[PDB]
Amino acid sequence: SLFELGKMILQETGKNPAKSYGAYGCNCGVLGRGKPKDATDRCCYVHKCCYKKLTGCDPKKDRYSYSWKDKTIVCGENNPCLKELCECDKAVAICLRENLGTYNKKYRYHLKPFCKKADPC
Amino acid sequence: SLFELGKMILQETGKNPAKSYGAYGCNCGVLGRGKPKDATDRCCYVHKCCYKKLTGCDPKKDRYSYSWKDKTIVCGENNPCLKELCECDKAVAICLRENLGTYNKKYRYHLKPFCKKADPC
Ligand SMILES: *CC(=O)c1ccc(Br)cc1
Ligand SMILES: *CC(=O)c1ccc(Br)cc1
Repeated sequence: SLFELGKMILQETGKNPAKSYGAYGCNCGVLGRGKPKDATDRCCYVHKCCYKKLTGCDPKKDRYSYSWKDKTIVCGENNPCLKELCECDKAVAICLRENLGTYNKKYRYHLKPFCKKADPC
Repeated sequence: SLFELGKMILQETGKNPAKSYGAYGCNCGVLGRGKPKDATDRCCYVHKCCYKKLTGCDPKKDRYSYSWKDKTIVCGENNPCLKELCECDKAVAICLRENLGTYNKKYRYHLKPFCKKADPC
């Protein structure tokens, strides 16, 4: 769920997830995708594409188990959808961390209506 | 959709919707409801309760027509769900404006996991 995702983002990036990523660029936050503004945004694009594989679980609402081991996100439960979900979330958290170097506050509450239409995943 | 909702919030409050309300308190923003932190939050609680009446339209994704007339949000189309949706959104925008006086930045990215469970609507 968004709870695990936010926690993962906090764990990897050390940033308040909602503040830093709740509305960033064309892909981080609500609704769907848009042409990415930058690498951080592209993380979120990839992450929304990743969500497309999920069957039977709701990426926003459904909790799943993961733990922090050796300062790594370690997805737990074998429930195929929840595990895929967990891995999507882990990946975006890692990706956002990796791209902190180009994080741009100007995209924080980027006007999503002006985003260019996303390519198919 | 969130586009119309955000626009309404901007029109009424003059605030960047994502920044001011995208994650505020226990009810403004993602997921569901929680015991409101304050009046602004309660607007959002009421607004998520309002969404519960919607059948056949997606409150996040579905566009609808409204206009700004006499500095009032005026919901257009007769499609029953979309009109209800529009009115829910109009109401929360008005409500958020009305409660700007107690808007508290401390709730902006309130830790939603610690929210108390919402009462039934
Ligand atoms: C999936 C992803 O990276 C994302 C980021 C922010 C919000 Br909000 C929702 C989803
Ligand atoms: C419904 C409502 O007031 C609300 C506010 C912020 C976000 Br984000 C979603 C919905």
